[PDB]
Amino acid sequence: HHHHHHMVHITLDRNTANSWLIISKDRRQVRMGDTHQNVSDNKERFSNYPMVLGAQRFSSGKMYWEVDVTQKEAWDLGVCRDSVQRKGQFSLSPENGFWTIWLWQDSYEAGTSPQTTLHIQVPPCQIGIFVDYEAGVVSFYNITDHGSLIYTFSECVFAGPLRPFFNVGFNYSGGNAAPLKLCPL
Ligand SMILES: C[C@@H](O)c1cnn(C2CCCC2)c1
Repeated sequence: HHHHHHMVHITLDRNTANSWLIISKDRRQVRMGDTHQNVSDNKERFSNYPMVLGAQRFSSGKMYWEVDVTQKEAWDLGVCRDSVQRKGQFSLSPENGFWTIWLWQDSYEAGTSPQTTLHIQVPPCQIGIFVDYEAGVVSFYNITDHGSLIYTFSECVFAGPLRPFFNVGFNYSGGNAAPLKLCPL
């Protein structure tokens, strides 16, 4: 793909983070702590899941960023509406304001309703995410496999400002402690 020139510098918004997350000083990395991180509660924080938003809000244009997922067993990545539900249980679907893919139990799926099986021959260590606001498109690329397409959501109805979306996953297995990292331009 040739989306690299729409690169944006994403940073994580501490105030949205689940209270078990540890965000690095540079706000470019996040990992599961395996305990409460000694922060106050607020209405922005995702309560049920180890999720956080990027600080940046997008309402126009084309945006691209990359995320490192090396050695993780489970994660969700994509974009979401600024107005998504923060408290209680919910599914990742466009109807709920999310445009995501995930890894879970050695398989990759797109967050449609119901979910869609992805076909990945080379397990990715870094994922590229492209958003074209006007076109209603969110696309995912396998940087480890020369930038091959993973999935395209089209006819998206964003219905509001968009924010980068991250889930580091639980670490019940002791095999999923590795961070999500925003990769340099
Ligand atoms: C995501 C965070 O808010 C959360 C949800 N559940 N848990 C732990 C309670 C027992 C082990 C897992 C932590």
